[PDB]
Amino acid sequence: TNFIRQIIDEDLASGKHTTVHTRFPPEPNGYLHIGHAKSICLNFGIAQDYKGQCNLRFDDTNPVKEDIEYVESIKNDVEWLGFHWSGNVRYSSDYFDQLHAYAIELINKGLAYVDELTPEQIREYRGTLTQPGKNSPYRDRSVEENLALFEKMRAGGFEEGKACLRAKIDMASPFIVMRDPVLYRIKFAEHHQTGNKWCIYPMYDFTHCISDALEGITHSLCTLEFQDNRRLYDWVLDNITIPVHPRQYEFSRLNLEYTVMSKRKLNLLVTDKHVEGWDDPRMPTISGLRRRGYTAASIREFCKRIGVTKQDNTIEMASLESCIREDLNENAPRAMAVIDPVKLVIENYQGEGEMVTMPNHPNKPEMGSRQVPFSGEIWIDRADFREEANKQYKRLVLGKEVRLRNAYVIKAERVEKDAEGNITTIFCTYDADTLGVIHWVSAAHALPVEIRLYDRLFSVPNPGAADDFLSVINPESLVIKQGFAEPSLKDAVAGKAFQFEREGYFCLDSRHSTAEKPVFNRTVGLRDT
RNA sequence: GGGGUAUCGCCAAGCGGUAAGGCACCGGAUUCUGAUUCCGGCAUUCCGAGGUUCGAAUCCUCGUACCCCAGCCA
Ligand SMILES: Nc1ncnc2c1ncn2[C@@H]1O[C@H](COP(=O)(O)OP(=O)(O)OP(=O)(O)O)[C@@H](O)[C@H]1O
Repeated sequence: TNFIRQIIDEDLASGKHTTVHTRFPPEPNGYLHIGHAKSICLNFGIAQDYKGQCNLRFDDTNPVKEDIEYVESIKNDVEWLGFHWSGNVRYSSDYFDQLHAYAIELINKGLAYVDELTPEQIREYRGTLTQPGKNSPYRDRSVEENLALFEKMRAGGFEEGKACLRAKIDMASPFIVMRDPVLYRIKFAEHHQTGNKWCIYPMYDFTHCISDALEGITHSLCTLEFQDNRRLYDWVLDNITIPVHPRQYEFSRLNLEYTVMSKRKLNLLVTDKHVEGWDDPRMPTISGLRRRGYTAASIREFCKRIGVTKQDNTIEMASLESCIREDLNENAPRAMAVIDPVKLVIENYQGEGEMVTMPNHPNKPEMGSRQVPFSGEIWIDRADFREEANKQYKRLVLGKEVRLRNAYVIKAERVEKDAEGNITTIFCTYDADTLGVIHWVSAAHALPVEIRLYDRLFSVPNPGAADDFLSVINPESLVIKQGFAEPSLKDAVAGKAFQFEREGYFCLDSRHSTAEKPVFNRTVGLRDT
């Protein structure tokens, strides 16, 4: 429960409504992100909990900023999260003939007019936050004149910016949005849905309330920057012949630590090629999080945990990571992979190898097991052999023993350097019966694997507040390693998360991996202490 | 000028009856993953000052801090 669900309960109880009908109205000017997922979980979640309906509506009122690629991808991500919309996909452009008719109704009532103040002059006449505005010299044209000039606008007789339709409200209102807001403006631009049928396009505040009213939306839920705009949402519906009046309720937006939500900024990261694309694993977009290894269920759990309030907030990345670690700790089958290898030969080992049994999940025997090859020459991680180390360090020291994961207790004996002080091969002796711990991969059976270790895209907690957010990009947000994985990962598929024991959760990147060389993205590292 | 918001490091419940829960953090048990799991600890106090009340985070003052609005963007 939250404040909006308490409102909906009061509405049903009082008998104001019998059903709830919500909507998610994204403009198709970019890809969806985790902030949009908070609005999807809210709107579609309420609709299914109350056995109501929720429409997907593309708020496509500005052609020069939108593209068909984005309507295809938004539909893809809404479904991926596990949500279904009511009836067909809706568009604000489906109501363009309807919106034009309601504009003519406002003109016939004298509550709208064609203004010819230039784009800079409308700002001059609008007043400021402390000073009231002033009436346009074209504000008092007759109904018959506004009708002729609006038809001329629709016919293409005016150049862009040379005229616009305005609501006649109050230029001295304390709400800047009620100081004669523009209803229509001219754009000689092709629309991804309606082609070149229209050269006049409606503004958001005129489009949104009428679109909600025609769809029978009961509770229109948007973010806090639209609280002022609610006054125009209600003025439009109180002045046209429409039978219902949807109510707008605002909640605070999601801000995530170490990342930007702004589609203007996300588009600059894509355009200037600082990330691979909109679905790059470092992106906060839904498709980026999917390719990183996040499950839809972990994102729905995140939205459930952060809540819906009116408080400005900034969630820590630790909260997001906790959600996917919880899911994947349960469902991801374990495997062995070494990200930074160093060779370890066991001089004491006799034969060409054997086959050891390893659990697909240490705390769940029902997930089964598999046979993994052991050998004399294995690969371990460099960080697990310390030539000299204190009592806290429980891994392989040049003096003592360690347990190999699910295999033998070996024992460091002699290291062998190269020339530049670095180690090339460790020499150990195993104990034929011994069945901390370190993970390993037999060199003879090792699959060569490319591992992509991701970190936060920015080096500061609020890159949005920076003067240049690009100059605060983390240079180590992607470090590519070449390691070795156990041979069973040959049958790994994209969109299947594995826990590489003692490293984290990884998944096959479906963009860079082949059969000749797999690529594993690191979704999230394990809890390191 | 107007619209909004203040409760733990971050997020959040609470609607006149004695400050839930999650993430993070500090312990301590068990583990062939420094993981998981378990156990326990984390707000005498709610933006501040005053008032009402037997009793106030809730009510009433008066202050303060922060967020949003001056696109022919959404
Ligand atoms: N960060 C966010 N947190 C919560 N809801 C959000 C967030 N960003 C957008 N929404 C909601 O999702 C819906 C669609 O947003 P929309 O597609 O118009 O993009 P936008 O982020 O609002 O603007 P822009 O495209 O310029 O970034 C709106 O109801 C909006 O309030």
